[PDB]
Amino acid sequence: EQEDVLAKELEDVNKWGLHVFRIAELSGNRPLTVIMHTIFQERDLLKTFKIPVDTLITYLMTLEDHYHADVAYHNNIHAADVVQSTHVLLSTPALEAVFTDLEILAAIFASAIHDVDHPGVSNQFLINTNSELALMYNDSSVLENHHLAVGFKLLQEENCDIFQNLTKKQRQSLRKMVIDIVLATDMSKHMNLLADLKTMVETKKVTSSGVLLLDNYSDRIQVLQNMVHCADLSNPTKPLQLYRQWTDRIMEEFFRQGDRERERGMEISPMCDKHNASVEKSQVGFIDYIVHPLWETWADLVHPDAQDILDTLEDNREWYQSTIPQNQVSEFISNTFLD
Ligand SMILES: CCc1nc(Nc2ccc(CCO)cc2)nc(-c2cccc(Cl)c2)n1
Ligand SMILES: [Mg+2]
Ligand SMILES: [Zn+2]
Repeated sequence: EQEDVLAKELEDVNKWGLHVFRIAELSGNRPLTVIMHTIFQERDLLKTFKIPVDTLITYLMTLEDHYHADVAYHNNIHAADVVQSTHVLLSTPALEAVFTDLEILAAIFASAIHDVDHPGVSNQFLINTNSELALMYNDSSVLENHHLAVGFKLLQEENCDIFQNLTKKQRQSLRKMVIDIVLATDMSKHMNLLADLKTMVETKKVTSSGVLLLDNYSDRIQVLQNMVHCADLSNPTKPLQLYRQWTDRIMEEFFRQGDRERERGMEISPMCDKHNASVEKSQVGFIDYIVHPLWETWADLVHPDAQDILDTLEDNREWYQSTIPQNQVSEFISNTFLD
């Protein structure tokens, strides 16, 4: 019954707008595991890299287990979303056959793990509260280093090493790439990642069919980084009914952080006070200063494969703008997305 219903939903796996919460419900809360399984099958990754399927599922389950259920936004469902969004972006026509199987695997694996073991509070909070994680990582890309460490550490569990049949050289190459990718999801790197991307765009060379030419490692990894960062910041480009659910979830996570700051007598971080909240104005700010600039630039790079994403983005802005009842934003943007 429910498995017949789940398999129909998964037929939308190559579509922006997949009903990822439905899949979350239908899979017994195993969206990351079911979506990754599907994507590996779709892209023949098991055959290519000789990944026993039992080993895959075992790895996925443990990975998914290490996302925290009680965290409202940074959980397995968000990870599942990002995996799938990256999977779609990898098939964009301007990228047809640009990437090797290994590079593709790296991007999908990076996406699956990029937020694993997230505690639901920001780097800054971890630094300001003197947490063990901030002490371990010397205040630099604290969460993102930890995600990486956890994601690779889990490969060592019984029957979890999905990479056992890669060569030593494929393993090293893949590990560099994943690290470069997940470190680029540290939000404080955003302005620089975008600036560099704009620059690359200016000197970009395509084929007759509009397909991108990427000579070196440096250009390829940069594209993979921006790709996964776009997927990470893809919520406002989705159908509004999904976008709104995510908005409610992210704000619930922030407020919970704010509640922890309050209880402890700390200044309440921007965006994190439920009592001085402005949810709608904030999303508009978020689109104008971060998301739209980012997607506009990605839209140039793959022109014109993403026109529609921009269209949806613009509609979605209108919606939020229309529901604003008739410094925080700015301070949040200064603190989160700059170095
Ligand atoms: C609903 C989709 C959504 N995603 C995001 N991602 C996102 C942003 C920052 C962090 C770092 C702290 O952990 C993590 C995830 N950020 C917003 C947001 C909300 C209010 C104001 C602003 Cl400028 C943005 N909205
Ligand atoms: Mg993250
Ligand atoms: Zn994320």
